[PDB]
Formats: sequence, structure tokens, C-alpha cells
Amino acid sequence: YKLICYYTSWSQYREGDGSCFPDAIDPFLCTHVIYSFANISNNEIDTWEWNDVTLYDTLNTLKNRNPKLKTLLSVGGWNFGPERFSAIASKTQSRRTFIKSVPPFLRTHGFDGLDLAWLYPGRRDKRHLTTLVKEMKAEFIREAQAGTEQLLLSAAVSAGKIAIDRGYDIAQISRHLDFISLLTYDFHGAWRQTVGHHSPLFAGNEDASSRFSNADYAVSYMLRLGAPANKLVMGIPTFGRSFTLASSKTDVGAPVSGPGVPGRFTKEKGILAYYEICDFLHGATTHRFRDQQVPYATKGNQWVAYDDQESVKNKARYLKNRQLAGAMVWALDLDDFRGTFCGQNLTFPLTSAVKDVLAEV
Ligand SMILES: *[C@@H]1O[C@H](CO)[C@@H](O[C@@H]2O[C@H](CO)[C@@H](O[C@H]3O[C@H](CO[C@@H]4O[C@H](CO)[C@@H](O)[C@H](O)[C@@H]4O)[C@@H](O)[C@H](O[C@H]4O[C@H](CO)[C@@H](O)[C@H](O)[C@@H]4O)[C@@H]3O)[C@H](O)[C@H]2NC(C)=O)[C@H](O)[C@H]1NC(C)=O
Repeated sequence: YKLICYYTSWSQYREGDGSCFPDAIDPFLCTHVIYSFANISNNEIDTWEWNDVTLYDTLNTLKNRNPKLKTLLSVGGWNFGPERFSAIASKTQSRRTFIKSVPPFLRTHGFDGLDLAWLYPGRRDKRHLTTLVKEMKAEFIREAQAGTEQLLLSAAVSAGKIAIDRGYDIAQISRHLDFISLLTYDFHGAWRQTVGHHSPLFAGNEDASSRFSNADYAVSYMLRLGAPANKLVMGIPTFGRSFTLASSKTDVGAPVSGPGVPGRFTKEKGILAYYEICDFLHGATTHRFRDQQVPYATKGNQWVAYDDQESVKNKARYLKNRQLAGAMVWALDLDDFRGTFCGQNLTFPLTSAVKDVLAEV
């Protein structure tokens, strides 16, 4: 089984213990570590942070301890305008320029592959995305003639039914990608004024209409559209989504007024690292959706939807049972990487729980 783990650049800037550098990463934890995110300049792949080539080097030295570890560099991301990706892929010339710049860059910095985080292709992009994947893979096939191990090509893809139908030709890109990471953790959000979980495993026979916003539906749909289970990797959260309640009600459907108050370390409204949630739990009331198989907690007027060791192990068994290639974790810097916030002296409790199940039969 594969255990794909993302590490984010901007996490080096968090204060105190929140600060996370590549060397905090256990070399034997994951099978693949992906550095997010690279940028695109003058239609060529490029660094993002001022110290990226230093962090690239730090990350890739982990391979000195675990020779089987593979690393990839992810291009795109949220702070990367989808339109920008759009313009690059639409024209044969700018596309070909981008494709040619990738191998040397990866070879120079020591990466084993490229991860595409085009978020998200619209209706007009579908055909170009296919073109980008095909041609990028062909270039990787060509570059390997030089005697070096062929570069890997992966992509992070929406788990939303409508997003999938709109921007992806799953049957086509599946044959060219080494693995597809399903972003099965964006099923709810603070864009809608009600309380709900962003990463439920199952539908839940209650207040419905979605019936598509759960990991089980997403996996099934991808398999039906033509993607081989052996290339699918299910995404597992290491963060939680928070809400500010508009009333004293805490159960399903509870009125929301906006995002939750920022965490001391992550400083972003609407989300909390798992290590911040461990602290948040002291004095909070914990609950669990029986049907969806995921937990949530409340304290004062704060409502948090998150994943714990049990829900994550649960998700891992589910993907083993559907015979998928593995799991993807977003992100290592959001898990209790120091291992000093969550109680049981253990580094990366969430990611380790996934690994244990995967190492199981
Ligand atoms: C990721 O990679 C992207 C893509 O390269 C970077 O984004 C580009 O970065 C530069 C610097 O941040 C920006 O450059 C240029 O801005 C001036 C022109 O911008 C115009 O802005 C007006 C808006 O009022 C708009 O009407 C025009 O359409 C145009 O966009 C330009 O004059 C600036 O300067 C130069 O001027 C002369 C050469 O003409 C030279 O003497 C100077 O030294 C200098 O080179 C500058 O070049 C650009 O606006 C920005 N655009 C995009 C696509 O975002 C990112 O910085 C990268 N991200 C990270 C984190 O690095």
C-alpha cells in the first residue's frame, strides 16, 4: 500500500512549536512525501519560497536514511490561480514550454516526480488537462531513455461529483498517471451557513439532498468512471474545520454564523491543526456521527469537525476493503509532528494510525 504525505512550505513560518521543517519528518513514516507547492514563472516550473532550494535539499536528504522513500514536487495549489493553470494548458506552445522545464528542475533538486494540483479545471479546461497529462507523461517516458529512473506523475483531484463531471476525463488521465489522490475532505465548509462535517466516510440517512458528499460515493464514482482501484489513493485529513455557532444548538443542522476563531498556531479562520484540536478538546464536549463515522466537538460557541485516530483507522480499513492503492494525508505539518500536544507520547499520531492499519493485512 502507498502512504502519500504532503508537507507544506508555509508551515516553517508558524510560531513556536507550530514551526515545521522537513527534518521533523520521520523517514520511515510514509512511502512518498510531496512538497507543496512549486510555482510557474515565464511558463517554467520554479521555486515559491525564498528558501525552497534549501528546504528541497533538507527534504531529499531523508532519502539518505530511507533509500526506498520517494519524493515529489507539487505544482499549483490554492494560492495558485486556476486561471493561470488554464492559460498555460490551453496553448500548445506554453504547455510544451512548461513540460520541457520540469525534468531538469526535478533532477537538479533531487525529486522523483511531479504532482499536479490544478484546483480546479472548469468545463472549458477538461480537454487541455487531458493534453497536459498525456504530454507530460510522454516527456517523462522520453527523459528516462537517458538511463535514470523514470519520473513519477500524479495529480490531486476533486472528490466532488459535479467538479469531477465538469473538469476531468477520468478514464483518460487515469491511464497516464501513476496515482490519483482523491481530495475526500472538502465535502462541507463555511461557505454554507449550517454546521456539517467536511470528511464523512458514509452518507448518513439523515437531512440529505447531497447523497454525493461523502468518501464512499466519491470512491465508487471514480471506479465507475474508469479509474483503476490500483491507481486511486484516498485523501485523509489531519486538520479540522471550525464554525462559530449562531445559537446554542449543537446538533445536525445547527445555525452557523461564520468560520471558527483562528488557532494560536495556524492563524487561519475556519481550520485547526490536529495538534490545536488536541488542546481544544480539553473542556469541550465530544460527539460522533454514527452513520458518517466521524467526530465533532463543541466548546462555548465553537463547533469543530475533525478526524481522530479511530475515524482515520476506519477510513484506512475502508480503502483496504475496496482494494485501493493507498492513502494520502494532508498534511504532515498539521498532525502532532512533535508529539507533545495530543497526550500519548507518539509523533504523528494520525498518520501513524493510518500506517498501522495499512501495514496490517
Ligand atoms: C509565481 O510566478 C509568477 C509569474 O511570474 C509571479 O507573478 C509575477 O511576478 C512579478 C513580480 O511579483 C510581477 O511583475 C511585473 O509587474 C509589472 C507589470 O505588472 C503589470 O501590472 C499592471 C497592473 O497595474 C497590469 O496592467 C499589467 O498587465 C502587468 O501585469 C512590471 O513592470 C513589473 O516589473 C519590471 O519592470 C521592468 C521590466 O519591464 C524591470 O526594470 C523591473 O525590474 C521589473 O522586471 C514586474 O515585472 C507580476 O505582476 C506577477 N504576475 C502574476 C502572474 O501574478 C509570482 O511572483 C510568483 N509567486 C511567487 C510566490 O514568487
